[PDB]
Amino acid sequence: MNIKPASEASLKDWLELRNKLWSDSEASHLQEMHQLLAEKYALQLLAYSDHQAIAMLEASIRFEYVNGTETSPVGFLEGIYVLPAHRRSGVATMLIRQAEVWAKQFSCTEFASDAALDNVISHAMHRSLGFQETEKVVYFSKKID
Amino acid sequence: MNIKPASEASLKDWLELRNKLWSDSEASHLQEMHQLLAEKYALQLLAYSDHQAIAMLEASIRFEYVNGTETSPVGFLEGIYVLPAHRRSGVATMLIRQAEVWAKQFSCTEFASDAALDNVISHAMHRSLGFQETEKVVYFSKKID
Ligand SMILES: [Cl-]
Ligand SMILES: [Cl-]
Ligand SMILES: [Cl-]
Ligand SMILES: [Mg+2]
Ligand SMILES: [Mg+2]
Repeated sequence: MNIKPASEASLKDWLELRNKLWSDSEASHLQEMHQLLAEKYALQLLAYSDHQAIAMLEASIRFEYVNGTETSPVGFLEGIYVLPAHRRSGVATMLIRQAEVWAKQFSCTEFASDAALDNVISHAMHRSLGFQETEKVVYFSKKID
Repeated sequence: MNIKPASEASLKDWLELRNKLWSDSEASHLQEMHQLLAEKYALQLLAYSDHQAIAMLEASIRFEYVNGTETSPVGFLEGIYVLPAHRRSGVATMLIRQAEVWAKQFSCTEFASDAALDNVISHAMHRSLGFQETEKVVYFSKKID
């Protein structure tokens, strides 16, 4: 078991794991992925076993208010995905604590995350990772003019 | 009739409208107030009629990702409150309007807002201001160490 930060050579591995986490086009993924590698407050970790990417974790540092938090800035889990076969092997636990370490570096005392209201699978994963539910919100949007 | 930005001369009027939107002590309100005034990315509008303050609006500019939005940065409604007697004036609409113009200076094309899942009368208020629901989200938090 090995954990590496994502890079340009890690791009293909990252993508196909990212492909399963979020629903988007390949073009949008790779565009989002490229700009994350050049971000100061963005964490991309890849987990390896037998030289094969089996899981991934993306996180960031949030300076703007996160719903449910009491400090700022805070660590934020953008998403974490583990291959359906290498699940139940405690790799998500491994990735998440190294994310906490990374965020601890920036003197963060609090790690936050969000899930859709109906994604019970992710809700369970969060509870297994040490998170407690804070609040539930409804988001709105509107075009200017 | 007259909409004016909050000022240090209008703290008390701003205060009496803000506490009934966020329950908190006067000392702590005033402290966040004094910082918002000095914050370039924050907006504080007071609505006047009959020489009294009947409504208030607070908004900000978000560069970090906001649930449901498609662009960045975005304008973000922090809170809007109108005196019960004046909730048929269109004052809220005008306030939103003046907030969107403000967000235009930062090249925002989207205006986002959030609300408690249980606050159903706030959802109606958003909908009557042109806001459309985007995502329902549950948040999590976890202390580092
Ligand atoms: Cl996730
Ligand atoms: Cl989700
Ligand atoms: Cl009233
Ligand atoms: Mg999330
Ligand atoms: Mg809100």
